[PDB]
Amino acid sequence: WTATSGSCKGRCFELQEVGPPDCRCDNLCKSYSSCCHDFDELCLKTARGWECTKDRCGEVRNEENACHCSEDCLSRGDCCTNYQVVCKGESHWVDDDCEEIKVPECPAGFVRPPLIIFSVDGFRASYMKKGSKVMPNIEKLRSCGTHAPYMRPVYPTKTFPNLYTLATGLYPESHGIVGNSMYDPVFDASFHLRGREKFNHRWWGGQPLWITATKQGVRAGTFFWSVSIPHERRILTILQWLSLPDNERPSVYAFYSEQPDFSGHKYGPFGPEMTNPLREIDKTVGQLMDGLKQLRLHRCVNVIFVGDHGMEDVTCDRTEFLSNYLTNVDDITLVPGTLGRIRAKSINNSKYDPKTIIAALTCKKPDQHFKPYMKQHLPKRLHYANNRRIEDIHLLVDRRWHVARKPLDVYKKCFFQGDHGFDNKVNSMQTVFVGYGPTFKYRTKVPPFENIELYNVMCDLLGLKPAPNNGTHGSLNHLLRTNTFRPTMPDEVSRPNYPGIMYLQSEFDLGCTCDDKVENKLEELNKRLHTKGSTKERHLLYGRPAVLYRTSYDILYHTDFESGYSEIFLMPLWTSYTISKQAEVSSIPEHLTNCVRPDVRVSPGFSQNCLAYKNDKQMSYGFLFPPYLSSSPEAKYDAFLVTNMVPMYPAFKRVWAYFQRVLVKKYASERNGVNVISGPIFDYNYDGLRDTEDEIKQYVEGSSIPVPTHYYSIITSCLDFTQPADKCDGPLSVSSFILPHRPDNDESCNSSEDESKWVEELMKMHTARVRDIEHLTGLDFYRKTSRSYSEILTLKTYLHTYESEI
Ligand SMILES: *[C@@H]1O[C@H](CO)[C@@H](O[C@@H]2O[C@H](CO)[C@@H](O[C@@H]3O[C@H](CO[C@H]4O[C@H](CO)[C@@H](O)[C@H](O[C@H]5O[C@H](CO)[C@@H](O)[C@H](O)[C@@H]5O[C@H]5O[C@H](CO)[C@@H](O)[C@H](O)[C@@H]5O)[C@@H]4O)[C@@H](O)[C@H](O[C@H]4O[C@H](CO)[C@@H](O)[C@H](O)[C@@H]4O[C@H]4O[C@H](CO)[C@@H](O)[C@H](O)[C@@H]4O)[C@@H]3O)[C@H](O)[C@H]2NC(C)=O)[C@H](O)[C@H]1NC(C)=O
Ligand SMILES: O=C(OCc1ccc(OC(F)(F)F)c(F)c1)N1CCc2cc(C(=O)N3CCc4[nH]nnc4C3)nn2CC1
Ligand SMILES: [Ca+2]
Ligand SMILES: [Ca+2]
Ligand SMILES: [Cl-]
Ligand code: NA
Ligand code: NA
Ligand code: NA
Ligand SMILES: [Zn+2]
Repeated sequence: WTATSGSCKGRCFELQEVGPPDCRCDNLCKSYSSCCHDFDELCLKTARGWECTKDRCGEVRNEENACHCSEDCLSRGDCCTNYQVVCKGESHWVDDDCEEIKVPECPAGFVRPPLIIFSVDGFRASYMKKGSKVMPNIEKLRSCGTHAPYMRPVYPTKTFPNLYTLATGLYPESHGIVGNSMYDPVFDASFHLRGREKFNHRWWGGQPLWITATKQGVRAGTFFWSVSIPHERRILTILQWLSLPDNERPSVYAFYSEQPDFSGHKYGPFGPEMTNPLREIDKTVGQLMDGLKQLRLHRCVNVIFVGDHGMEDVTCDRTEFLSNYLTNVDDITLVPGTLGRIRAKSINNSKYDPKTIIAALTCKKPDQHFKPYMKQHLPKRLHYANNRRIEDIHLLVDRRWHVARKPLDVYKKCFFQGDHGFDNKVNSMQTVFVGYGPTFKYRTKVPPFENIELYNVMCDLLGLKPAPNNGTHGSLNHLLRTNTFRPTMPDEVSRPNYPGIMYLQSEFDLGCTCDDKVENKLEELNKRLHTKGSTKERHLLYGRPAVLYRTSYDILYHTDFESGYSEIFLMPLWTSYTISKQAEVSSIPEHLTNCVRPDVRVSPGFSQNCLAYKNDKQMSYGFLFPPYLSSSPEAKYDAFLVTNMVPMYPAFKRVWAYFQRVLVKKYASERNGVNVISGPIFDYNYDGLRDTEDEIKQYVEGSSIPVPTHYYSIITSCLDFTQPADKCDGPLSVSSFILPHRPDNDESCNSSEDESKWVEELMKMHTARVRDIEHLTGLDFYRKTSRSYSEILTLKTYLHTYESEI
């Protein structure tokens, strides 16, 4: 109950929320059905509309008006945004040439440049080019400020997960808003778009920007707007807040538009009905910028124009139905649409089996438009697993499609022509970023980046220390004129050992064999140097990775490759090698097919053994440095060392062998040499972070050889590809992957065919940032380059998406 008989007199859009049953006057009171009786009358005035006219100029103040054209309005902070244009002969902001803003130009008493976040729902990245004719205000922000060709949203590419990611810097799995709809099994409560439960604070994890600001003594406007408050009123409220006394005036503000998303759902992303919504958004931006100019704030405020996600063409007829796959359809609950999430309808049903459900949904129809996954097998780049609100069974739905349980769900629950929620690498889901103000750069284009990075930057803009988050602080320093964040490289925690020859062959009883006993100061002085690290400069181009946790490991040097070998996990944490454009692929000689060789630098007790692999009927092995790429027949013996060996299922060896035999050479040809760092990843609890030894759920049968959940590779070359990878004077180019180490290839419906028809497609799906690999390994790469650290952090956050041009 609310005692709605209080009054909003002088309280309109109050910044502090009053505790019920006292009636409210803040911009959210409508949503809670809690506004005072006179809120509409006093706070949502519409009389005379939103614009000054020639004859309204100089008028006598009439408090009933929506905005004012009287002489006193500027000091009152409540003129219509076009007052000075109409009445004082000013130009609109958009008609003014842009001029570099080298310093904040602010009224006296402003302690810092305010930040205004202008967020647009469903604003697809290609609207910037495609709608540019009808968006002159936005086009001026974009060309005069700092802009990216697009910004990558988080998965799922829905509204709430993305807006909350913008506010927190966290993946949805960490912030807890994992969809627009959710069931939390611990609360036993459901979260929905409509309804009351979503207002409960227990759903919302991490620390959003307005809380970060408040705690650190920076005042914030209220970020959320009830839908029925028109856009013109949102703008005038912000402009009014900016006229408050110094001690009361917020420093950070947000505006939200439900457009163009709202019309996009109805008409598709490029429906002819989409032009009007883009015009209206531009007009709103114009109103803000005119209002700012009037207040002498247009060269003071930093403005961010940002979207939550794009919009794709999707129609009713493009729906897959689980009823065409499952016999047991009524025993499941599906969260439907542009993603699928499945759980048991009843926790009392002991005959529910996720394994049989997954199998029934796997590669069943020729052009099947969704792929089922256990959540821990989803591409690691989605970071979509580590939350109890994410169901074990997930469906990744093809762009342009929906999944639903039964046909009746679609026509008894065509309306829409657009939707979103798909994989966050999909071009149509990409959204926008523009930064304009004294703190952003002038007329600068920056590369695409992820929206998880923005929280840090908004903190930088306000002089705040960011709460712990998933951005990489410093990676967006190149967007900023000043207020950059200058991080230091993390300190290495464990130093390596550098073992020499310490064991005789006969001390090893590993069950391993090799036809290598076939016999000189030319070549023996030479081989000793290689084992002391003489070629290390060629194969370790960016310094050795730093180990950021406590462990015991050895550096092992070889002619063709260098490794950091873990005595704890009994295999390399990383193996580094360079393959020049000129390098040649050779085969594994017949006599060496099953050769595994003891490493006389590493004790038997810290080695793998071949007997375990023989005994384990499910597990085989592969090598991190590929024997195919040995520099000479004698160097090839090094690739068969037991310390270069790692556990691999036969199904996975198909993937790995093709990558090593074919793909590495291909990238070296195309990229003018590559440097490759490969290694294992252990993430049994799917938290995106390196597992400790006591977290490993699987070993090679009868041994302490732990089985990786994933295998990574980081592939680096010169951005200027006229320079060879090992002789690069400037910026680097990277692509990486984190391949799931699976005992079957069920994920690839074409896997019965030649590796050339399905393996590269698998790898592209499992594309990754170096940063993702750092989290998963506790390693820190690119420690020794001639590049600035900020540039390297940008490089580490890069994602190669394999999408065509936006
Ligand atoms: C992306 O960035 C984020 C932010 O940096 C990273 O997430 C952090 O990861 C940390 C390392 O895992 C984690 O640290 C743990 O915190 C525990 C206390 O956490 C509470 O307090 C913080 C601070 O205010 C708060 O943020 C947390 O909020 C979480 O939980 C609530 C309620 O569930 C949610 O509302 C909220 O959304 C958020 O949930 C998310 O995180 C939790 C994990 O905390 C997940 O379970 C959820 O799925 C969701 O993703 C909390 O309110 C602290 O107790 C931990 O310490 C235990 O574990 C360590 C192991 O190192 C051990 O040393 C300790 O002894 C202790 O163990 C004891 O408890 C164990 C479990 O009960 C038990 O097994 C043992 O036997 C012991 O009894 C730990 O320090 C930190 O909380 C999160 N922060 C956030 C915001 O998520 C994230 O890793 C980044 N991702 C990537 C890929 O880089
Ligand atoms: O005013 C608001 O939010 C401001 C804001 C702006 C920016 C924020 O973060 C930032 F500041 F960091 F950017 C930041 F948290 C918060 N909101 C939240 C967004 C929202 C969603 C809906 C909604 O019902 N749908 C969404 C579109 C859609 N598509 N398909 N189905 C749907 C259903 N209504 N609203 C209005 C109230
Ligand atoms: Ca949205
Ligand atoms: Ca882990
Ligand atoms: Cl959802
Ligand atoms: Na031998
Ligand atoms: Na085996
Ligand atoms: Na298959
Ligand atoms: Zn939408």
